[PDB]
Amino acid sequence: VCAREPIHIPGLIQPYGVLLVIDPADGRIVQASTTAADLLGVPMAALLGMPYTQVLTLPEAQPFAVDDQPQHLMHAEVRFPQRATPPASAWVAAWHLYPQQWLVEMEPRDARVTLREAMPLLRSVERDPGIAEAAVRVAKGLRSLIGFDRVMIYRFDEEWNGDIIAEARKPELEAYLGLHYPASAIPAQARALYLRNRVRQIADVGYQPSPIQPTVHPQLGTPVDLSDVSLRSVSPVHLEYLANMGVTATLVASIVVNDALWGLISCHHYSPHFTNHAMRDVTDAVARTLAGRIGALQAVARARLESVLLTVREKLITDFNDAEHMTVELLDDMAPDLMDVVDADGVAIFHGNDISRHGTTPDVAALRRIRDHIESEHHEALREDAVGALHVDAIGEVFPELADLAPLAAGFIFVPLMPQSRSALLWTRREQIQQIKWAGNPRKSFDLWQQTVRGRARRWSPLHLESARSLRVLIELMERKRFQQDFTLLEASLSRLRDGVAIIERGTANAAHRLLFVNTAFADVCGSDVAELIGRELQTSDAPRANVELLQDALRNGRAAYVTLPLQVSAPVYRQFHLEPLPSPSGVTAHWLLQLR
Amino acid sequence: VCAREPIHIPGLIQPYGVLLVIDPADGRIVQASTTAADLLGVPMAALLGMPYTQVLTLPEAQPFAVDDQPQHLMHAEVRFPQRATPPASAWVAAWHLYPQQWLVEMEPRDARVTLREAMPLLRSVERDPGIAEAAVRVAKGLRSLIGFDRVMIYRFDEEWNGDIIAEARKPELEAYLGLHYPASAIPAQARALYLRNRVRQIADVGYQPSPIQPTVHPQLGTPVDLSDVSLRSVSPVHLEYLANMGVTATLVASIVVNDALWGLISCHHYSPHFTNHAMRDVTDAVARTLAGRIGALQAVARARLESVLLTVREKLITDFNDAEHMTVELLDDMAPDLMDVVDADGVAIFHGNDISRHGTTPDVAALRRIRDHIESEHHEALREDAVGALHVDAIGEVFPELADLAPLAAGFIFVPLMPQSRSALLWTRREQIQQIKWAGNPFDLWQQTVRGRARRWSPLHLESARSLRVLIELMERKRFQQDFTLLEASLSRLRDGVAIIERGTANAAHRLLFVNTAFADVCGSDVAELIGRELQTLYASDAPRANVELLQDALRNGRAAYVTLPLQVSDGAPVYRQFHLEPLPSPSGVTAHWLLQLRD
Ligand SMILES: */C=C/C1=C(C)C(=O)N/C1=C\C1=NC(=C\c2[nH]c(/C=C3\NC(=O)C(C=C)=C3C)c(C)c2CCC(=O)O)/C(CCC(=O)O)=C1C
Ligand SMILES: */C=C/C1=C(C)C(=O)N/C1=C\C1=NC(=C\c2[nH]c(/C=C3\NC(=O)C(C=C)=C3C)c(C)c2CCC(=O)O)/C(CCC(=O)O)=C1C
Repeated sequence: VCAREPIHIPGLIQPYGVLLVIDPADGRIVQASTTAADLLGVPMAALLGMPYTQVLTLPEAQPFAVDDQPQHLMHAEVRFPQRATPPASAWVAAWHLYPQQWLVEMEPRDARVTLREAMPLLRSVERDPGIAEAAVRVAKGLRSLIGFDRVMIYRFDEEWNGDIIAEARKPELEAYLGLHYPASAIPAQARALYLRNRVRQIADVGYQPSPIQPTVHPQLGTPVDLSDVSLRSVSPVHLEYLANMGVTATLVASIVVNDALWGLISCHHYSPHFTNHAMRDVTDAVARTLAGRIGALQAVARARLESVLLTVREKLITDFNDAEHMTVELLDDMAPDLMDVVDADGVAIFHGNDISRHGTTPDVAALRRIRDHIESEHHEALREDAVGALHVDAIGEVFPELADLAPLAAGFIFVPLMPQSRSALLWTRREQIQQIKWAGNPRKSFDLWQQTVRGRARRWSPLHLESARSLRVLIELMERKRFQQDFTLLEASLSRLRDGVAIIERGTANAAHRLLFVNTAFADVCGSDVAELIGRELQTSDAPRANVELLQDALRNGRAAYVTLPLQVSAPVYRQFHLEPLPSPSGVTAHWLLQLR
Repeated sequence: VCAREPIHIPGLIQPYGVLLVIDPADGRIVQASTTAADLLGVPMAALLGMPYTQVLTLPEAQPFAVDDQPQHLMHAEVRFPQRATPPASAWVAAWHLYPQQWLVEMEPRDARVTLREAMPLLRSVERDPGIAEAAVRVAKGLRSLIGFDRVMIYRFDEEWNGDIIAEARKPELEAYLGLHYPASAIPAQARALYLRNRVRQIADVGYQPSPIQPTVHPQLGTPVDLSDVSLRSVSPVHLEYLANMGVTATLVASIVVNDALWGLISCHHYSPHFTNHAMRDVTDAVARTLAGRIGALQAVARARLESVLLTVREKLITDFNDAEHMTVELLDDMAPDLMDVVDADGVAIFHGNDISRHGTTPDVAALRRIRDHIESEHHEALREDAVGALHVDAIGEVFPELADLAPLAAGFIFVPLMPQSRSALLWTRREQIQQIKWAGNPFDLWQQTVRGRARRWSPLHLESARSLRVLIELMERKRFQQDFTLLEASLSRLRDGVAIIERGTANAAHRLLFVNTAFADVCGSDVAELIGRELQTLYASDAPRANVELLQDALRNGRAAYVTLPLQVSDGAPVYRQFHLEPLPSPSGVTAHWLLQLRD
């Protein structure tokens, strides 16, 4: 229910500033934060329904009507012409112009050489190499710039769990560096707002919130979507957490990489600390700059991997097409490259009953148990739902029966997906145990935990997975070469027979019934050799109409027939025609087996 | 010789400022620009070998010893304590701290609300869709931020040639937007310096340069590698070019994307214009924000293309495996997706003599001429040197004989690479004529019209092509599979009793590979319960030693034998048939299989 909270419509503001909701039609204040009455000259009752022009004057930029796409005006100087000296501090206002509403949020300008001072840090990360190095540079650098008691770089993992990869802190305190946080700690709804809004600040934990006096819009009958307002009141859940933790102030800048939330810059202050718009802007700069390189390094990295994976993939491809017989020594030369292409610990090549195991892989029968378990009609749902290749990260989770084997086949890639059998490929990564230094929750009591996760292999790279799909052509290549080898066998075997054999291709009624294959035993009985006989119609008068009719009836209706008939010599030669229909998937007779001794 | 100039060690400075080389060992000035003597107070002779501290009055930040990685201090306030009112304008100094040397460059503070003023422009590009929109936004925006007469975004192509993709200029002066420049215009070493040093400016073209008085280091014996120093003197080659062009001032910010020089922000002023420390810093900001967004959009874009090409690729894959017969109507449903996966204008599927041409492709016999031309032993070098698939951008260049056809097959992707025949795939792009609006070396532009070339084959489209090689082997497998199941059914339905014997080795036995029902019945036990059985099992344990020896000798030496022997009977009926074992030919000549015919 907590992971289902609205958070964007609390109907409350952070007291450090004022919020006003203005009807763009008449330019009158429809809703207002309780803090508005004090900053602005006039108390609540009269301030409500009053035009914005009457109570606040701003010289830099003014609001305006928006058509569809909402527009946002940055923080600019705002004055309060309705009171006998109301500036205990300088004030700055930002706008959120919507087609139905205007949202103005104001806060103290504050002050105190910043953007120029940040420049050498930005330049140093941009030229820096490696998420690690940059993350730690940003951590230390931002700790010097904005001055927080804690600056940590929180990286989101694949399942949206966090990890503190970098940290800069006061000499004192206990380092949270290396700590893992669940996905549940930062809900989807919250995460979305960090993308939409780049920098957010909790100025003082346990603030007395300022409610938006007319809770719902007086004419629209809806609450105020504070999704873009920085003054948006935080979840009490999270506030209690921070309070229990001893942290009183918070600055969180979003590390958005390729328009996706890669991670966060988390800043904690164990005393209260409002970070002014100008400073917020600098942290946003460093966040974007950090966000920039990581993506840069991510791009370069990927690029290099693609190239080498391709080189190896193409060798495997050419080497496989080049050899005409799948020898044990061929596969033993193949295996290293075939494991490398998918960065597997071991690979097992299946070819109908036979298994050619290589690298760090389970026993021949254990492998067979895995293939057998996959090929099953119970796990038929998995194979279809699988992209080009079936792959597991923790064998125990998807194949519960197979829960063991995990020390050597913790993860695997299986190709082909079809229960196609005969040829297959099983890539495997052995179990690699993860030591995950978690973090606690319920002010000076703390005991760390350390989950040791067995059964899981190193996660399958999406790039390694496409490298696997890219090698499907070795399976069809194996299969083609196999049938080609088996065919040339039976073709030689039938040609060396004594009992005169020919395969008759059923003409599609239009075309005649013709000779597909004919042996050296059979052609000889006719005289004319095999080459000249392939393609001639079965109709090769003298022959009795009664006998021909029986044979023709079989050809007509796709049935069998045993009939003695004369032939064409180079004695007239009378052999017994044993025409038999060869089975078809359609059930429609497509070919016939003709033999005669 | 020009494309191999040093440029990093000219031994000269831009007169607008002063450069000093300091020995970090005892803080003395070892080398100095001729301009140093005028602003520092003390003339050259005495200024040389003197400690920097005597002429130091820098309060903001000071130099320091470094270990390995050089460090750079930003432009900060510096004063000359040897002269009574030394300047007319404030002076600012930057440091380049190396483990062997310290490089201090100073220049007028100038000034003339800048970094906050730039923030909405950075904001505007960070949100922009597509490179084209961001490039033009940066161009216009930087032209407003600094009053340059010209601001152009120069994009490097695959061959390191440039293209002005964006431009913001004065109402007057002819637009260079759309102009193409050769790779020769910006040499490799020049390009390298734009990567190492992101921002570069020329204050006034045809400046009287300030030489570094002690040309080489007095103790190390090497010249001064400016490389990071903005005051560095640019090539006279390039200066003459700018002068001929009428431009007097420069400002070039590097668009480095994924650690590679993607392009440049070129700024021209037709009058002299020094851009201050605060100034350069803002352009640096916009350059990387622009570089940032370009790479971001590049990433996102690629990501989305990969996903849809995969979906389509997987449909082709499953749809091809699903059908058991390659009908004309199947291929006609396949063709659209099969062309789409590689963004081809037309595709032609070959299957032994037959051709199923689709989309905008040449005539059936013209296609055949292309395949024939590729499959040739003369172009055998091309095929091996290719990656997974053979591909051309301009058919006329690689296959000169095929120079025509270019209107419909200007470019193509051929697969399989092997002269494997029987099954193939020919993707084709028709000729798309390029109008390249070149630039004229010293007002006069040209317009190359390049015919014979198709749109360049995307590396992403090429890997999408390689990814579909499995359709060729799938076609072929299904074909041999069909031909095999034919002969396998034909032999199984025979009367004379036949079995195929697979020869073994030292540890391996001679086993039955294939056995028909006629053969199985004579033994009693069915076909399933016979495949893989050892040949020895079939004859009785009673069998005469004389007869078995003959058969074994054939198996031993891969020869033939015709011997009557009893059969292993479960019941007890003495079944004696003639074993007609014959060796089936092998390419090696070494008997690999035998044909076992059983007739009385
Ligand atoms: C209902 C689920 C939640 C549990 C359990 C919990 O502890 N918090 C829950 C909800 C929310 N968390 C929100 C923000 C948030 N959480 C973290 C977590 C950490 N920050 C750290 O620095 C560390 C450890 C060092 C942890 C584990 C962060 C960083 C943030 C962002 C703000 C901040 O702390 O800097 C959140 C959004 C609040 C809001 O704006 O309404 C919710 C709902
Ligand atoms: C030696 C061969 C060269 C020929 C021919 C030529 O035209 N230039 C040659 C050499 C160098 N060019 C260098 C720098 C440089 N080149 C450009 C290119 C252009 N600028 C433009 O505005 C346009 C078109 C509108 C083009 C094609 C620029 C911009 C620059 C940097 C200076 C500037 O901002 O104008 C160069 C390096 C010189 C240096 O810095 O030492 C060399 C050797």
